[PDB]
Amino acid sequence: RKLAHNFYKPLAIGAPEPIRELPVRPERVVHFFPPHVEKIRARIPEVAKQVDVLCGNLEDAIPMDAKEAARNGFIEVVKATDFGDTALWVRVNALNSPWVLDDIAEIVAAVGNKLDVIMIPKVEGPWDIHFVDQYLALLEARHQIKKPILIHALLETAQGMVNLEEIAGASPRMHGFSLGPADLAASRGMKTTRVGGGHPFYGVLADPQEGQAERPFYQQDLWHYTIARMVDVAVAHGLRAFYGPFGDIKDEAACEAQFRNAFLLGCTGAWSLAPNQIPIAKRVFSPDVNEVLFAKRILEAMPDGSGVAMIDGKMQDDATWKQAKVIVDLARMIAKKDPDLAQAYGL
Amino acid sequence: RKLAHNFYKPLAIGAPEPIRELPVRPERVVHFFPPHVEKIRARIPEVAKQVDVLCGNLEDAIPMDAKEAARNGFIEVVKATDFGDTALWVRVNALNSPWVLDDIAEIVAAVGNKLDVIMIPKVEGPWDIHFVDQYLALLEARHQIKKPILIHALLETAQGMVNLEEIAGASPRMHGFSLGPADLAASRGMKTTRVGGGHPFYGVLADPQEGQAERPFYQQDLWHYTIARMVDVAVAHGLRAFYGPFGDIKDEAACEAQFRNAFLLGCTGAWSLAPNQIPIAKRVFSPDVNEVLFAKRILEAMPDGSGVAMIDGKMQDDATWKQAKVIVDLARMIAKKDPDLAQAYGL
Amino acid sequence: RKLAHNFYKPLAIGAPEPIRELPVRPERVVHFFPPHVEKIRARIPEVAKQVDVLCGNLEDAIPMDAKEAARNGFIEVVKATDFGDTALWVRVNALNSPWVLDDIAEIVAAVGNKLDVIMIPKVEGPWDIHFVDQYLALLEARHQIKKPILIHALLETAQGMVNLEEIAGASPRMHGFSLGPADLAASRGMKTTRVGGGHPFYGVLADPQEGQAERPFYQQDLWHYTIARMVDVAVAHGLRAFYGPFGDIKDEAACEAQFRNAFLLGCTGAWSLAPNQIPIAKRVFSPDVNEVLFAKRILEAMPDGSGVAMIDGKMQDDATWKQAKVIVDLARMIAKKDPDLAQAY
Amino acid sequence: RKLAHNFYKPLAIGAPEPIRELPVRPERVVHFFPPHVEKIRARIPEVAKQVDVLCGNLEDAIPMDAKEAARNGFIEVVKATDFGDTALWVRVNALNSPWVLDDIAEIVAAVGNKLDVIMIPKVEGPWDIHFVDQYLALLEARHQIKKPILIHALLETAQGMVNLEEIAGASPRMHGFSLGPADLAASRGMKTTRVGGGHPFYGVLADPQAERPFYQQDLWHYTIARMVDVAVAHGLRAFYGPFGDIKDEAACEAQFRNAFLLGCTGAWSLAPNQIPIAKRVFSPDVNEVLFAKRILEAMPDGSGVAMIDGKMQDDATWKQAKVIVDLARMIAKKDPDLAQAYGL
Amino acid sequence: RKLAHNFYKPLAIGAPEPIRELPVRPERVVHFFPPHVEKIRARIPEVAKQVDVLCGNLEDAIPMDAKEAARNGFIEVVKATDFGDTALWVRVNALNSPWVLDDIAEIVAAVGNKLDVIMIPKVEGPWDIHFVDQYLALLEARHQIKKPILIHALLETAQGMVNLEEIAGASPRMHGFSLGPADLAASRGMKTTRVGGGHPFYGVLADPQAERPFYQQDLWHYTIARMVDVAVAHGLRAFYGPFGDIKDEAACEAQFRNAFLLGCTGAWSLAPNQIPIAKRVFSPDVNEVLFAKRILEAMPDGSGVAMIDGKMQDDATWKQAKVIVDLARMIAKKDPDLAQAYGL
Ligand SMILES: CCC(=O)SCCNC(=O)CCNC(=O)[C@H](O)C(C)(C)COP(=O)(O)OP(=O)(O)OC[C@H]1O[C@@H](n2cnc3c(N)ncnc32)[C@H](O)[C@@H]1OP(=O)(O)O
Ligand SMILES: CCC(=O)SCCNC(=O)CCNC(=O)[C@H](O)C(C)(C)COP(=O)(O)OP(=O)(O)OC[C@H]1O[C@@H](n2cnc3c(N)ncnc32)[C@H](O)[C@@H]1OP(=O)(O)O
Ligand SMILES: CCC(=O)SCCNC(=O)CCNC(=O)[C@H](O)C(C)(C)COP(=O)(O)OP(=O)(O)OC[C@H]1O[C@@H](n2cnc3c(N)ncnc32)[C@H](O)[C@@H]1OP(=O)(O)O
Ligand SMILES: CCC(=O)SCCNC(=O)CCNC(=O)[C@H](O)C(C)(C)COP(=O)(O)OP(=O)(O)OC[C@H]1O[C@@H](n2cnc3c(N)ncnc32)[C@H](O)[C@@H]1OP(=O)(O)O
Ligand SMILES: CCC(=O)SCCNC(=O)CCNC(=O)[C@H](O)C(C)(C)COP(=O)(O)OP(=O)(O)OC[C@H]1O[C@@H](n2cnc3c(N)ncnc32)[C@H](O)[C@@H]1OP(=O)(O)O
Ligand SMILES: O=C([O-])C(=O)[O-]
Ligand SMILES: O=C([O-])C(=O)[O-]
Ligand SMILES: O=C([O-])C(=O)[O-]
Ligand SMILES: O=C([O-])C(=O)[O-]
Ligand SMILES: O=C([O-])C(=O)[O-]
Ligand SMILES: [Mg+2]
Ligand SMILES: [Mg+2]
Ligand SMILES: [Mg+2]
Ligand SMILES: [Mg+2]
Ligand SMILES: [Mg+2]
Repeated sequence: RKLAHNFYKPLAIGAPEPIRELPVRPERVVHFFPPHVEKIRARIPEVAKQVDVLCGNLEDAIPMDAKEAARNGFIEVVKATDFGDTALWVRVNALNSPWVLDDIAEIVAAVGNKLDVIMIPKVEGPWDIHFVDQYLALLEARHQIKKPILIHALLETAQGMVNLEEIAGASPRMHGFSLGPADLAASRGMKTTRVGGGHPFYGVLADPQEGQAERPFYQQDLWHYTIARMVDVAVAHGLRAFYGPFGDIKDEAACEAQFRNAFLLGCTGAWSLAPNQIPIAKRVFSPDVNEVLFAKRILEAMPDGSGVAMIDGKMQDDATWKQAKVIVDLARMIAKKDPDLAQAYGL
Repeated sequence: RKLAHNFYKPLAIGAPEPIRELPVRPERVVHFFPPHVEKIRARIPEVAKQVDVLCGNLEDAIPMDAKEAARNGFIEVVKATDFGDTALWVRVNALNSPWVLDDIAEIVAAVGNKLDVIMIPKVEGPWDIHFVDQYLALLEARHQIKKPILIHALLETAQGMVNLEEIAGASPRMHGFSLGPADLAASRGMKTTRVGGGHPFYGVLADPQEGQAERPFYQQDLWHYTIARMVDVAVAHGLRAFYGPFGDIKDEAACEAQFRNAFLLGCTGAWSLAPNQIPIAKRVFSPDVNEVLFAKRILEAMPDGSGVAMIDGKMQDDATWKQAKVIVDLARMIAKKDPDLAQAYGL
Repeated sequence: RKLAHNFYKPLAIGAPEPIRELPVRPERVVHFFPPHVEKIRARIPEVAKQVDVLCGNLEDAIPMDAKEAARNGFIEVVKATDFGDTALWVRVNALNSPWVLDDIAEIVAAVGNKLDVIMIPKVEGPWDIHFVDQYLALLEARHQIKKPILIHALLETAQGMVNLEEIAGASPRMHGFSLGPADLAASRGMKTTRVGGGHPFYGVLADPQEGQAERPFYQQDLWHYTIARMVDVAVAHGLRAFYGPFGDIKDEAACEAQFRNAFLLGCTGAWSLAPNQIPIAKRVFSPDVNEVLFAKRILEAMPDGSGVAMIDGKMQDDATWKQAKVIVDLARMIAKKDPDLAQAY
Repeated sequence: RKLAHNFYKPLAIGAPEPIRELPVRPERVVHFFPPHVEKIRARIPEVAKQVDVLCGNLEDAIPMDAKEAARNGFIEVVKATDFGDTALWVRVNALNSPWVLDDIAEIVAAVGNKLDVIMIPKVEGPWDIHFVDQYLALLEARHQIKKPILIHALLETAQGMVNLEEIAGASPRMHGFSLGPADLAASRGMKTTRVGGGHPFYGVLADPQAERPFYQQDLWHYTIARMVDVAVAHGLRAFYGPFGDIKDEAACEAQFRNAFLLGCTGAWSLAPNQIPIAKRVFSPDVNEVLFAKRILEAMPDGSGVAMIDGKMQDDATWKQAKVIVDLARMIAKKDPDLAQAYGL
Repeated sequence: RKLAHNFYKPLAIGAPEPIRELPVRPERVVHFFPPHVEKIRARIPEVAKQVDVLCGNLEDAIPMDAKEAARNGFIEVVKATDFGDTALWVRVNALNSPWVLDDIAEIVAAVGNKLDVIMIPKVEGPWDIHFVDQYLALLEARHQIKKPILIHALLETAQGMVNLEEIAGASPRMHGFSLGPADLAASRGMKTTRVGGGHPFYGVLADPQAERPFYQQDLWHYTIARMVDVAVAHGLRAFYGPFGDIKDEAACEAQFRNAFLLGCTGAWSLAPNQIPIAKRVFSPDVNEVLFAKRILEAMPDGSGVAMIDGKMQDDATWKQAKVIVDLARMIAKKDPDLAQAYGL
């Protein structure tokens, strides 16, 4: 790992100074779109208004022959639009691919000053970050980019999971991680073709019952370990953790349950793959109204944030005050964008 | 990490020789109390007789205007009391706080010889342990303290979780870890104000059954990964793992369930925050009666702990013998201290 | 770790060149047997035809006074048998035991060319692998063994769990890990005498219900973290992860459930401790017929594996194609060996 | 090592923000003095005028029965003296000693805002730094100290040498290292009672031909070379410590000059007579500066190639010249007598 | 590294408890001998009384057809000889060799209770130590060896040099290192066939003035310095190995003395004539001892400052004096002339 004094130095003469703190903004939903699709490209300004984060996709789900068209279409649509409060991301192709050199180079060259975050897929170790870091720096210097483009690592290989700490601390550009359950399941050899959510085969069988009686089967979460480890490593490095894609577009109930699990565990947001998933992500990664109301009571009960208090037979202290603050701070930020939430939150 | 031949050397001339083995004693319940509260302080010698471990608290839940009074109150009651077989701990203030230097110094000066374990909150890395170890050594030398004061690390930050191995191996003073789910939730940004236990928002949704409305929702353990990792790292380093606080004081059913989960995963004990939680912790972290009996039958079927056997259609061998021995060894040392459990097992 | 340019060098003059890739073969079931039992030994050649892997056991479950007999028994049944497609493993005694030196030396001497994998119990760190690697190499050189004997590490100590990465990367002999739930519980101090499976005491209690209706209690998986970590570390190092023993031989339903959880999480196979467990492991650690069918639909929807597609409301792309490929490739591989799975798949 | 974003955070609420860059100042000579000696103490403000750095000594060479007197003496003289451009250091007792807790606490409490650097003796590993860093932070917060007190590690154990990288990166307080050849020789078991300098027993015998030449070798080459690399790689400074033979000024100067050539910033003086030796040696030689100027002139933009007296110059030799000239320039503004000799 | 609480545990049930501290004894000379050569084997009990350490050699210099003869010869002479206070070592064959398994197993089985130290050649990393440590434990348990056989690592590969720290901390059996300049030169590709000592081609050419002076340099400075630091940091001892030029005793003494100065405990002797050279060189010089006694007498408690012969002394030089005088006492305890020479 790099020395702290060198960690914050630009990797190229003319490259912008590395940031010390991550930009604070709502990131409840990261909306993916295929930039090579004209009808979708046409409604981008409309969509951008309704999402915290917009992410152009160049990698998986983009057909091999459409790669160049996706890259160009992203550049085309970005040059045309003012995204305002909406964050702009892009997932370029893999580091071993014949498209990645031009993806990064041409995008930075054209719209580098509008690009907030670049997502790198199939990350396996800190060496991957080292390349992207130095490559971006040289491109930023060449094209006079005013602020550093951040790196978001898609967490979707067994290697990536094992090397998570090393990846997280590899660069000041690091923004966070997205769990990619599809590639990760394939890499691990998890015997499923689903993308997130539960699986009926994973459960605990109860002991034999009093008199022959049928045995309850309790489904378990496939992703507990993975999300928990991702959150810990990310947060410890000052980064953010995201749930990635939920593949079953039509099963909105399961999407919500999976999103909510991630939110509870400490994830900032999730991807949306279609318009229907957009309100699900925003609704889930906004704190529940009852959570906020009770949190406000904790903050009020201990105004200085120090000491002890009892609310409804539940003990409160300095720590629960900090828990409440996390919820309320987030709720406050969001309430500025959604009138109805502000009304519900009273913030 | 220090070399083995230096690891066991005292860090100050006149400081007592570092321990090679942790003291063997029941630690089923760690009872917290606020030392600045006269009404509670007056009953302390009475409470001490009913707990395996008594722990004064100077950190969170103590109002900032009562910090010095709490420190003084703790010292006062300790000086006046013979704790007998009851272990004495204290949770001092955080390493970044204006109270910590005096917390440790005054407690060692006045009652260092009575103090078994010091609990350090908000631990982030091995550097924290290094400071406390060297500080304790110099204070022990200063006051001719006869046995080393051990260090118990409160596990309640994201950095602490990630650096757990390095923390565990940083000192021969290390006693173990307590899970602090309130600060840990806040640190990770887990979206709850609860302190331990289940959450109705975290669960797995069953698949949609065509023609049926009900989709079972199976609640999941928020703390599986956390406790499992804590237990592995602690035990691998010869240390003990504990569950910390259960915040919902009145929900004794949920408290017992949370305590029992920790016990099953290998935790030695849990904190009690009020008298009602004392019998719960003692009951849970004492091996259950039929568990002991079946273990006793395993030890009988293989007197030397070597070979194979079947009991009730269940295969037994050297390893299940070791499993039984763990349960039976624990039952014995509790029975020596607890009269009611002495007869419930066999003594 | 050793340097890459030394990692693949033999540790003794005359020892065979280290493998670069793990041998590809079905390993759905690892059948354990006590080699000192003549009755069982006589049936071994028959049993071997039904299992992917046969593993002789010299360690736990073998009485002290039978250690020598078990070692000789294993050697003798191996000398007399052509196992064919069945892989041959042996679990020797622990590295601190008075039997391990002779276990490894005598087995290599007599049947080293027939032994595929040696299982080492109670592994604690990379130092354990370093000893076995170097000892095996000198024995291989001594008896001119033609291919490297692989090391399978039993994962059954807290130290082993914590040092898993180092153990995994310690030798080119590494084959994989088996979860040893019994010793691991005893090592951790998990308060149970059960060997795998659920425990009724481990669950999440629901919130107070309303008019104080009984509070639902949801049992949890004791082994989730353990198996998940084993799978990640193994696969990242190019190794395979296995569920070990399920101690309740009579409870076939709980056995199958435990086996299936391991399979879902990425485990390659499980142990069988008795013949009744053999078909359970083979059934579970083969992809379910419905899994394969939907997987085939995915592969068919975009044969080059590059693009996007919708199937039954579920979105598909390059990654789900790779998921399907994992399932289909394993399906075909087993089908060529397990006749029922050819027509069915 | 700590994470970068946490590395630069104060370790106590109210402690001053950790520095990102080391203060720039001449540090050619670090003058040691026993603060418990009244006659020395009385002469302190005069001696301070002619040294770059003044360092009070509480550790070795201070008798056990004088430890507290030394502590109080240091505090007394510091409170009463305006040191000006002279940096103020103190070498406290070892981390295992019965004096160190009070050494650090009482000095920080009384004169922390005047203390630039604290020297810790017999450092063995990063854990030592972690303790001092956290201790200082809490003391700094308690007494509202305005700037961070830096940590200078005495390199004088074999363990410290082996753990040099870990020590160097342990804290943003790190200032640098001093070689303590006496303790280091004893730690290693180097069979000499000398403190720095050469030893006639260390040398290479030529092949037979008559009379075989015996070439003396530098005992300290490896040690100083390693110290400089580790120090410089971490943005720290490396120092030669004491030269024990106070009277042998020729050998002192030779040892000092070796350290300076290898990259050391300065050396200790243990007596007034060593003061001008250190200042002379750790200031660039006049001919070194002159030739460096020739290089800077032949390379007005610092890039390209050139030839001076059969010696090839380029971007790198320009940087070498810049190191020389920049140092000469900084010293010149502090020393008028060197300004015209240098021509700066 | 292993955890501290497991580091000191026997690796086999029945193996003796690992040592916490190295045995204290003179180890100035490590005398090598080919145990297969009969006429040498008959003089062993005589030579044994004249050396601090006797080391049988089974590896390099022993021809292949004599490997088994060497092993058997070692066992035979050890069985018959009471070595008294002379240490008994054996250098077995390399870990990749067809001889090592039996070298270790048979020797432990036959004379394990007389064997103090086993030397492992061609060590490349901690994995080598791990194997030998575990192998020995299982052999010790089987044959009921009462005290642990220690491991001495021959430092003679580039990889060994680089992994020195990991090797040093790999086992409580570790005794120390010997520099093997022959294999190390071949391993590094140092362009010479000499075994230790100087080389006329390695030197520094002075600037033009007259004929330019050429100062020969020590090939082994870095190597020995690094070995000493790593060894001592882990509480181990460093040794110089073979000086291959048996007849050039002056060059041998010079090489040996360089090692002694840098901190090496002893050296190997390959022939009878090297025995007195090693014993002489690795015993403290009389003047070193006499001067070290004055420092100890000047500061009886080892605290404070003093002044002798214009040389300043303090706690640190007292410690240096202590290193020298302690060693002298041990040697004087079995050598009357040095006792009277040293005046103890
Ligand atoms: C598993 C590992 C991974 O890599 S997941 C990440 C990669 N995946 C993606 O980005 C997938 C994005 N989604 C899509 O491409 C489309 O949703 C696909 C799957 C092709 C479906 O196309 P289509 O059949 O037109 O959907 P539809 O009839 O339901 O759409 C209705 C209207 O919505 C639009 N729409 C659809 N998706 C998006 C989107 N991501 N962003 C913006 N608009 C979208 C459609 O174009 C359609 O628009 P309109 O009503 O016709 O104007
Ligand atoms: C979550 C993050 C954390 O840091 S948790 C760890 C820090 N927290 C603590 O230590 C909390 C300690 N507990 C307390 O201060 C009290 O229990 C609080 C929370 C204030 C509740 O007080 P109270 O409402 O009086 O409880 P209660 O009604 O159950 O009291 C019954 C009787 O027992 C006493 N009591 C109470 N707590 C303790 C205690 N910890 N130790 C000893 N005695 C205790 C009460 O004084 C009361 O006495 P009585 O019935 O009036 O004779
Ligand atoms: C938990 C920690 C660990 O170390 S577990 C790994 C170590 N344990 C083992 O290897 C256990 C091996 N298994 C056994 O010893 C037996 O199966 C035990 C468990 C004792 C049960 O014996 P039993 O009750 O007779 O089994 P069964 O009724 O099912 O016998 C049916 C026929 O099959 C035979 N059989 C039994 N076990 C095996 C075996 N492992 N391999 C091959 N054959 C086996 C029985 O002898 C019986 O034979 P048959 O019909 O009479 O010809
Ligand atoms: C080797 C391992 C280590 O720890 S070295 C670092 C620790 N040692 C030290 O700090 C040594 C400091 N020096 C001293 O104590 C003295 O210089 C000692 C060694 C005692 C020698 O005294 P002396 O013979 O009087 O020296 P000298 O002839 O050069 O003195 C001439 C006049 O100079 C004065 N002087 C001496 N040292 C200092 C000093 N460090 N700072 C200021 N003034 C000093 C002396 O007082 C002396 O005049 P006077 O007749 O002593 O009054
Ligand atoms: C360079 C890399 C390495 O591996 S060095 C470490 C391995 N080398 C060794 O151990 C070499 C040991 N030495 C020897 O074998 C001999 O000294 C060699 C070099 C072969 C020369 O033998 P030779 O010429 O017969 O010796 P010499 O005439 O000088 O001896 C006179 C009397 O001394 C004897 N001697 C000789 N060497 C030893 C010895 N190492 N130990 C005991 N005795 C030795 C000779 O036998 C001779 O005795 P005697 O007069 O016949 O009773
Ligand atoms: O790309 C992804 O997000 C995946 O593989 O799940
Ligand atoms: O301090 C604690 O125990 C916590 O935060 O849960
Ligand atoms: O040996 C085993 O497999 C175990 O202990 O579970
Ligand atoms: O203190 C010192 O500088 C020494 O020991 O050389
Ligand atoms: O074996 C040795 O000592 C050598 O190679 O120099
Ligand atoms: Mg993917
Ligand atoms: Mg807390
Ligand atoms: Mg086992
Ligand atoms: Mg010193
Ligand atoms: Mg050699």
